[PDB]
Amino acid sequence: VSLDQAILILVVAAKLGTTVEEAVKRALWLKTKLGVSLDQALRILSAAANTGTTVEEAVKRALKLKTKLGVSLEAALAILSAAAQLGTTVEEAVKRALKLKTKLGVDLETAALALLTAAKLGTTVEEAVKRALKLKTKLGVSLIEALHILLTAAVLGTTVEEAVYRALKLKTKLGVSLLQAAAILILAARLGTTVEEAVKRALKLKTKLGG
Ligand code: HEM
Repeated sequence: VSLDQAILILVVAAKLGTTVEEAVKRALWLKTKLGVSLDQALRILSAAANTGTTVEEAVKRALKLKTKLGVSLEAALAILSAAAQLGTTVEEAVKRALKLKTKLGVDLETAALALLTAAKLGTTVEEAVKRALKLKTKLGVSLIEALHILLTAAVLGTTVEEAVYRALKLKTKLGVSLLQAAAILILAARLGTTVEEAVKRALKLKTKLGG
């Protein structure tokens, strides 16, 4: 596994409340039974947690949405997640996502990520997008990267500026990417532990899984 995948396995284990070995085995099971990538399997597990449904129910609803709309599995899972976080129906979340996709000129997955991030941050999606675009221009990151920083703030419970501070510090101290730094910070929060412990666990899992 890559460092990204190792971190995400641990995040989704924490989100589902399973053991780490159980998360790994669920991800490989989804790969085999559905023919999806590891990343897609992890997105399925994450969306199951985001929506409070069983993995089976999340897959059923995602495949239905993906087919009805003709969108990516990734986009469908993000929309399901946004609907649950917003406390609304899938149809309502789709309407919001299509509006945003049109206004910004982004793809549906990005729009859904923005809706999810804003709901978790406790802000309107216009305010979240404004802050993300400020990060994009000032830091030279992508919109997707900026939204993950907002998501980090949302999970950690800090201002965006503070999440930026912490992620850039980790980036420089560890030589990781910005997305890796965000994800480690999220992991440490979801584990109730130090960043040092989170990093240690990600590296040990990666070694246990082959390096
Ligand atoms: C650049 C392309 C990427 C895209 C389009 C993308 C998309 C997404 C989307 C749609 C979500 C929300 C869905 C969910 O909660 O299940 C998400 C959440 C997240 N992503 Fe990404 N992502 C990308 C890269 C990465 C990378 C490289 C990492 C790690 C190194 C990462 C780590 C995370 C984490 C930790 C979450 C939050 C999970 C949680 O709730 O704790 N993402 N991403």
